[PDB]
Amino acid sequence: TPQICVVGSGPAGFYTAQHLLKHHSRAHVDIYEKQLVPFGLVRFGVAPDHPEVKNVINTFTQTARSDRCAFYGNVEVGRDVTVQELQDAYHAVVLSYGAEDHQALDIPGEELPGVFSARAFVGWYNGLPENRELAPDLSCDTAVILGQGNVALDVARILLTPPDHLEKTDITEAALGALRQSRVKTVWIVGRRGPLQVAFTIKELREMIQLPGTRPMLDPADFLGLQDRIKEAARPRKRLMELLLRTATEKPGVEEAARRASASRAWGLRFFRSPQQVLPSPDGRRAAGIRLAVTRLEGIGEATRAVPTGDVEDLPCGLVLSSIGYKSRPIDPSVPFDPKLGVVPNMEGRVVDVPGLYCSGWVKRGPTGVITTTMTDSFLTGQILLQDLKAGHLPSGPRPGSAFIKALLDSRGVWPVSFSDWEKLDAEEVSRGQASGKPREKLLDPQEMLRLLGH
Ligand SMILES: Cc1cc2nc3c(=O)[nH]c(=O)nc-3n(C[C@H](O)[C@H](O)[C@H](O)COP(=O)(O)OP(=O)(O)OC[C@H]3O[C@@H](n4cnc5c(N)ncnc54)[C@H](O)[C@@H]3O)c2cc1C
Ligand SMILES: NC(=O)c1ccc[n+]([C@@H]2O[C@H](COP(=O)([O-])OP(=O)(O)OC[C@@H]3O[C@@H](n4cnc5c(N)ncnc54)[C@H](OP(=O)(O)O)[C@@H]3O)[C@@H](O)[C@H]2O)c1
Repeated sequence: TPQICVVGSGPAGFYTAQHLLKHHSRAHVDIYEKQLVPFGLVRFGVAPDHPEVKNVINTFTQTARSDRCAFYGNVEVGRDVTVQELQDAYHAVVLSYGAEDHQALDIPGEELPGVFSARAFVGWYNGLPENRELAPDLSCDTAVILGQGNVALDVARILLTPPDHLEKTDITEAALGALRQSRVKTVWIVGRRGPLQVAFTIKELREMIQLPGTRPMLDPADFLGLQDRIKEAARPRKRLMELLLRTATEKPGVEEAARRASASRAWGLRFFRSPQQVLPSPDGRRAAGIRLAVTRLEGIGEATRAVPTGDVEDLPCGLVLSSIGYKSRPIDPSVPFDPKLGVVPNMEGRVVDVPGLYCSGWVKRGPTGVITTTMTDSFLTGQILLQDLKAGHLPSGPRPGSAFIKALLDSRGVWPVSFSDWEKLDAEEVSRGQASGKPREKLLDPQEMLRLLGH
């Protein structure tokens, strides 16, 4: 009876577990999670207006309800239980704990009230307990987001959607309340490079262009000569660039021109600008602008980089969201960690020089794929692990699994959240959603969550 444990209950943990249970009829999989609840970024990252994307929870739930899978929330691996303890109890351990850090801007002014990582702002409207008191000040009229990735688009879309259109989503009631009072009418999404280097994808770009109550602000000068350079581009890329190009250069029909003229909000893309400094209000109590270094591109293809021209531009704004990526964080002394790539060093999921220890998802590859990328990547890890298990490369003999770990946790005063505990809070969140017409109303207070969890 093979005992495997998974550290992290987001898409990598669940798809790794799912692959292991499907391809090995005896193996048992225990999934550990630091938060009180499961699902990682499916619950706390994916936007409330992308409910479609969260449907993978239904298959995670079937896996968690099966006889050979168990969930242990409220357990911080590296703190409540060490990786070495897990290695001693299981035949194999998979690190699937994501990239829990935001990359900082590393610029002056970054400490002013009104500056946040997009991550934190997302965690706030998605009910991540640690961001429940973020209390972003939306009394300003312009927000600036740095980074032109899908995350940037999510934050801009939430800031500009007519609040009534988010009423029936699972957005927190607190964030929706704040959004109803927001004075933000303009959002600029600023990239260091040009149009050809944007990192967002077409579904999200179209959602922005078509967002009711808004008009797009693209400078055609940013796109001169684009059709020409995208003629040998890959189909998806080319389609995206053509959608951007049209939005920037086609004069709209009479109806769309009217709709754009009556719009109360606007969003735009700014290119060739890198963040140099957040500017304070005269009294230093808030952000009042962002100083951007003008840049120009040098290099060919993917090797192209922005290099400063020496010119600067100041752009007034009261909200600055850095949406420039992530880094995983080390978890425990027994786990190698590369501070540079911000990943656990590994060879196709096998952690370097640590027999029995594997990894999957963002902590394995770096923070850049969508859920399906994470899924097929977790499957690759799952294949190598199971081939190692079958081959007899992991310790021979019994391995106690949770029997041993719970006894440690029992003594240490740590009471894990089982999946059935979670099911109780899920029912409560869902029922609370019934009265208000939402999918659920997430509990944010850890104390109240613990009570509703049966703790
Ligand atoms: C804002 C945002 C929006 C996104 N939107 C989409 C989208 O619309 N569509 C899409 O396909 N993809 C989207 N993605 C991509 C998707 O979030 C990632 O592909 C996926 O979540 C990565 O999976 P993961 O399991 O590696 O990491 P995560 O989902 O982060 O999960 C890691 C898990 O490990 C837990 N953990 C961390 N430390 C510990 C510890 N010490 N002990 C135990 N457990 C621990 C974390 O709490 C978490 O639950 C988005 C990402 C972000 C940031
Ligand atoms: N629906 C979906 O499919 C979906 C939805 C949401 C999120 N996601 C995913 O989640 C993953 C991570 O997302 P992400 O948006 O945070 O990052 P990302 O996709 O990698 O893009 C963000 C980056 O910020 C920029 N950047 C980095 N450092 C910078 C700096 N110091 N100053 C200015 N700009 C800087 C990079 O610009 P440069 O390119 O020029 O260097 C790039 O735009 C992605 O794979 C994204 O697709 C997917």
